[PDB]
Amino acid sequence: EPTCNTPSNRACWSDGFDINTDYEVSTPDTGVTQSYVFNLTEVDNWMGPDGVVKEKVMLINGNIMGPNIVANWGDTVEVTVINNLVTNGTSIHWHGIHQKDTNLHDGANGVTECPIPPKGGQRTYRWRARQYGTSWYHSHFSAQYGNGVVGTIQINGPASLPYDIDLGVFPITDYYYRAADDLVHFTQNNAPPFSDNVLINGTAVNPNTGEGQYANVTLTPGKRHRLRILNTSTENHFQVSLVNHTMTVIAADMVPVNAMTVDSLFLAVGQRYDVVIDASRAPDNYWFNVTFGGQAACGGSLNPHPAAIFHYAGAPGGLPTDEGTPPVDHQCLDTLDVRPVVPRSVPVNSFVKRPDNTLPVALDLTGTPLFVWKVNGSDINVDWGKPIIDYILTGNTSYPVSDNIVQVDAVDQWTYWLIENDPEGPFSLPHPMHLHGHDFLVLGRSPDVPAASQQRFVFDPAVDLARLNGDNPPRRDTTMLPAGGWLLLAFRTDNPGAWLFHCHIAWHVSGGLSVDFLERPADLRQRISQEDEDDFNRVCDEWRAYWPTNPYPKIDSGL
Ligand SMILES: *[C@@H]1O[C@H](CO)[C@@H](O[C@@H]2O[C@H](CO)[C@@H](O[C@@H]3O[C@H](CO[C@H]4O[C@H](CO[C@@H]5O[C@H](CO)[C@@H](O)[C@H](O)[C@@H]5O)[C@@H](O)[C@H](O[C@H]5O[C@H](CO)[C@@H](O)[C@H](O)[C@@H]5O)[C@@H]4O)[C@@H](O)[C@H](O[C@H]4O[C@H](CO)[C@@H](O)[C@H](O)[C@@H]4O)[C@@H]3O)[C@H](O)[C@H]2NC(C)=O)[C@H](O)[C@H]1NC(C)=O
Ligand SMILES: *[C@@H]1O[C@H](CO)[C@@H](O[C@@H]2O[C@H](CO)[C@@H](O[C@@H]3O[C@H](CO)[C@@H](O)[C@H](O[C@H]4O[C@H](CO)[C@@H](O)[C@H](O)[C@@H]4O[C@H]4O[C@H](CO)[C@@H](O)[C@H](O)[C@@H]4O)[C@@H]3O)[C@H](O)[C@H]2NC(C)=O)[C@H](O)[C@H]1NC(C)=O
Ligand SMILES: *[C@@H]1O[C@H](CO)[C@@H](O[C@@H]2O[C@H](CO)[C@@H](O[C@@H]3O[C@H](CO)[C@@H](O)[C@H](O)[C@@H]3O)[C@H](O)[C@H]2NC(C)=O)[C@H](O)[C@H]1NC(C)=O
Ligand SMILES: *[C@@H]1O[C@H](CO)[C@@H](O[C@@H]2O[C@H](CO)[C@@H](O)[C@H](O)[C@H]2NC(C)=O)[C@H](O)[C@H]1NC(C)=O
Ligand SMILES: *[C@@H]1O[C@H](CO)[C@@H](O[C@@H]2O[C@H](CO)[C@@H](O)[C@H](O)[C@H]2NC(C)=O)[C@H](O)[C@H]1NC(C)=O
Ligand SMILES: *[C@@H]1O[C@H](CO)[C@@H](O)[C@H](O)[C@H]1NC(C)=O
Ligand SMILES: *[C@@H]1O[C@H](CO)[C@@H](O)[C@H](O)[C@H]1NC(C)=O
Ligand SMILES: [Cl-]
Ligand SMILES: [Cu+2]
Ligand SMILES: [Cu+2]
Ligand SMILES: [Cu+2]
Ligand SMILES: [Cu+2]
Repeated sequence: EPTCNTPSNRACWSDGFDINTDYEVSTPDTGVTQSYVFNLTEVDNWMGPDGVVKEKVMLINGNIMGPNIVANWGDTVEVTVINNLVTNGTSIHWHGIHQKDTNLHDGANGVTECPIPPKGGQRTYRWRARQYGTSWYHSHFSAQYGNGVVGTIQINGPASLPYDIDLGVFPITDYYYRAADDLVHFTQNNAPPFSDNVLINGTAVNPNTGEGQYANVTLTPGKRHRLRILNTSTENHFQVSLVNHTMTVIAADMVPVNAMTVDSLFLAVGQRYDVVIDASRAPDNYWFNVTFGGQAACGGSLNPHPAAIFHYAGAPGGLPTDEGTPPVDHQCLDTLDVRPVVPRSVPVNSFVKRPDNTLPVALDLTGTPLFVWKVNGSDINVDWGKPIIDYILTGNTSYPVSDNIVQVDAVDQWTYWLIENDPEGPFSLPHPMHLHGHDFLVLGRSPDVPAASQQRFVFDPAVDLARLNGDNPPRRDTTMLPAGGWLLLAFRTDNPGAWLFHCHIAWHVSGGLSVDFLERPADLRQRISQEDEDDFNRVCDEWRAYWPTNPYPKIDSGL
């Protein structure tokens, strides 16, 4: 753990480990393990934080969110998940945790494991904390995490800027009264709805009844505070800001970045931002605002002004008085100005669009249901009863077309992927793309234009090769795919396994927007221990025995 990490020197951690250490290839071994136990229950007619009683929710240990995972850079995190839901199977994915050589602990049901059966099923996840920062976890059993199976992850380590207080996690999520399975069914033939409310750190005031309450953050006058903001929504994409205050980003997702002071921030579904706010203003109460932009192209809420209160220690304690000015419209796009502390460099002068490096996203309105998302001609649909890893363990290469298997044999090399966002269809929407097992490099994207303008673009070397940047570009696990445009990413094949690459909007991945990167399959088998294998077969045997008795059918892709 830490020894030299002080308020005025956060760059220091322990001998041989600091903010400049390449955390991707060097990990401190503390020999320490942090354990947790997740009890999943299905609660009917549960009263929410704003006053409304939801029809049904799924909770980890009876709370709106699971427990905050907390550990030090280099420790081992272990979580026993006991599934006490009535019918649903379940899987907990650790969003942001690359799972280096531990693919079978990724929590991607139908891909790296069968779901943990209901009514008592259990399985223990175990992974090493090889990266420090802020992340989160959630179910991957369809849109289940929309009912409550979600929580945060805080792995301590160095920082690119000194600060006095670490305020901790600050999850911002959209909140719907209807249940995930109902919304999934609804979104298969209807446009997605606005969120009934937006929760800031678990709470919110009902805009109709006045019930509920504002999240209350207390700043220590004169001190610099670290705030870890996350967006754990199923659809809503946010914009945040603090009246009369700026924010200095020091981390994008779980990647530390050079200090970048901003006025507001756009956070896509699944993104995080570690910021340092300085209590240098007059003691008072200020509004922390959540606003939307991009003309509803990436979300909207029925609560016109979701917000929290930042109270200065010592000032009166009422509601803030200054409503402030609306932040700039970020047009459903994240900033590409972030520069990671630990650099990366990849050539882009030699890129060339090809069928095997291009992933065309399309919306198919000709079949059933109405809204079906496809990538390279197919809507993904995994088999909960026979994940891809089972094929790997049985020398079976007959992968069904539905699994959208994109095999990458390259050994520890940079791979380039151009994702095209339905440039030829009726209409295109912004899509937050996310990759399991790695942090990709955002080499570039189509020109920034209003998200609703419906302008289209198609990669054109004559103009775009000049727009690409491979000189330490933003590195992270989630970034925005411009509406009607394209996006060029890159990730190094340093981690054998089956990795999902999907859109994090629940409604979409559910509808099929996803592929499965089968990375270095030949090296994969040799690296799966007898234990992960046996337990894999164990959980799969229990799930296969259960399924036939399930009273419900699988309605979507299962992801
Ligand atoms: C994991 O665990 C989950 C929790 O139990 C579980 O979810 C439940 O799944 C079951 C089965 O899939 C669901 O029940 C089915 O729901 C079907 C759809 O009903 C809902 O939508 C109706 C219309 O909504 C849309 O409307 C637009 C237009 O406006 C259309 O374009 C769109 O296509 C949709 O039609 C709506 O009328 C329903 O309202 C009722 O239910 C809701 C939710 O319970 C409630 O709030 C309302 O007040 C009202 O009671 C729903 O919103 C429905 O078609 C099914 O019924 C048909 O099929 C059965 C069997 O085939 C047949 O007997 C019937 O006669 C009928 O033909 C059925 O009711 C249930 O809603 C889910 N519960 C929740 C809370 O999410 C998961 O299934 C489980 N996962 C797995 C894999 O096990
Ligand atoms: C950050 O979050 C906080 C907390 O949620 C936000 O604070 C709220 O801010 C809104 C203002 O947008 C405020 O609502 C007003 O309350 C007044 C109470 O009397 C109303 O008079 C006022 O109504 C007018 O504005 C509405 C638009 O919001 C119109 O729909 C309505 O028709 C009214 O319009 C009149 O005035 C305009 C110009 O002034 C004129 O053109 C029209 O013809 C008409 O005459 C609002 O309802 C809440 O009271 C605030 N909540 C609290 C507890 O303070 C804050 O806005 C957020 N800040 C940012 C930057 O997002
Ligand atoms: C948000 O949380 C903060 C932190 O607890 C709350 O601040 C506290 O507010 C109360 C009053 O609202 C303060 O107490 C008051 O102090 C005055 C001065 O001594 C006294 O005259 C009053 O009778 C009362 O005791 C308290 O000091 C203050 N805490 C600090 C250290 O700032 C705030 O009220 C919360 N806001 C909301 C909307 O709930
Ligand atoms: C998308 O699917 C197409 C099949 O239609 C794949 O394209 C083929 O790729 C192989 C290997 O590079 C080539 O030999 C064929 O000539 C390609 N066919 C076409 C359409 O020209 C493509 O690889 C898939 N893309 C991804 C990344 O999965
Ligand atoms: C490889 O995996 C496939 C799954 O895609 C297996 O195919 C199934 O085999 C059973 C027979 O035991 C049939 O009842 C199913 O209908 C088959 N489904 C498909 C998709 O064909 C296959 O048996 C496995 N065997 C290999 C190739 O090793
Ligand atoms: C989970 O919690 C519920 C109630 O909170 C309890 O009934 C059940 O026995 C618990 N399951 C386990 C094994 O923890
Ligand atoms: C979020 O809420 C928890 C308890 O509900 C609190 O301990 C934490 O400090 C809050 N986050 C911040 C930084 O306000
Ligand atoms: Cl991930
Ligand atoms: Cu995620
Ligand atoms: Cu993930
Ligand atoms: Cu999407
Ligand atoms: Cu995922």
